[PDB]
Amino acid sequence: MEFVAKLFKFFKDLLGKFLGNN
Repeated sequence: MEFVAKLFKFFKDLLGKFLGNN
């Protein structure tokens, strides 16, 4: 499920670009 993991990681990183990574 590496493809699905990469999808979630991409959107988490996008969220972090506006809201931080905490």
